Amino acid sequence: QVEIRKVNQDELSLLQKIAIQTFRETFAFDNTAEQLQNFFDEAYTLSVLKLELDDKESETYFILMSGKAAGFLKVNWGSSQTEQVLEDAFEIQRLYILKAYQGLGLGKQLFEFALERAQISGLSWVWLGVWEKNVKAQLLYAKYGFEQFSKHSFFVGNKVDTDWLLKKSL
Amino acid sequence: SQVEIRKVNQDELSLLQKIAIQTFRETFAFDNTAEQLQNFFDEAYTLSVLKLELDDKESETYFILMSGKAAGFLKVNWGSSQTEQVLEDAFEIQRLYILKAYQGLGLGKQLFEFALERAQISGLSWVWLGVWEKNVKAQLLYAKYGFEQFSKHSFFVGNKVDTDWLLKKSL
Repeated sequence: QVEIRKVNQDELSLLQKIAIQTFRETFAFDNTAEQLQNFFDEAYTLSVLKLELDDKESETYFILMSGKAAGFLKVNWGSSQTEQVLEDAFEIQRLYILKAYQGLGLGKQLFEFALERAQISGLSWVWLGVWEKNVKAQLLYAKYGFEQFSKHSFFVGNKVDTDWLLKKSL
Repeated sequence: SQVEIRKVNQDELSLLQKIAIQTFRETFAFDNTAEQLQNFFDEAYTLSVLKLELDDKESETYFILMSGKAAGFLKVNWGSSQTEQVLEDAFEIQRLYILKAYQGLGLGKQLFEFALERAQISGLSWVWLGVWEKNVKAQLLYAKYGFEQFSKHSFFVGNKVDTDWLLKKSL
């Protein structure tokens, strides 16, 4: 019953909807509505998502359950990567599954699809960022063969944090 | 007075690294672990990164000195050296730290006012800086010099979403 394919040009509003809903589900319990809205207002307007859909060096996919969008995947290469950290590299930037569809294995299936796209790309590396404190995710990524190669620290108010960058040889 | 403000000398690179590290430690050490701070030092405050900064034609770094001793520092940017391209013909105040042993003497205000005058002399149209949405005290202070919000940037760390406001002042 499951399909994975690129977002259609005529599904821009649908994409905005699921992107907003998943962000709300992931972040709403620990942040205020206004804080979340600040992010929507910047990252998930129809015009920004439109540029992303038209970007030649990026792809956005839906994973679907019986024809209904259950989650989405954004991948980047070339100048569209969020950061230039490796040569001949492919970035997995976004992966969200709607709560109503979690626990069904769809996340794993979409992540595995992302790795196969990377393989088919003929590039040398696939990479992603993970929070220094998210050990569970780290462990999971390590099982697919990802390894740390760099990091980026920054601060918010009084709190300093770090992201690790992990790569997998293609 | 006993106070001087001037560019960091080429032969003061190590001095700069020292004060940059010490001020960061003073500002952040009570709420973060030593390892977290070291991650930042290891990336931002190595001699080689600071060297590129000192050699950068579109940026300046200044010491404020008290009786010949470095008490704090100031980094300003323009052109492509700005941390973000958000305005045209703009000048950025990126870093300003005063050593704790020298706080409360008015040196911060004096260095910020020096930064605004450099901006004026630059002939550019705007001076801007970023401030944390939650730092109301700083907001209020900035507003007194004539800064106004014009944009913002949200991001997330783990489970927490945050926002920075960008403020500009007409030159």
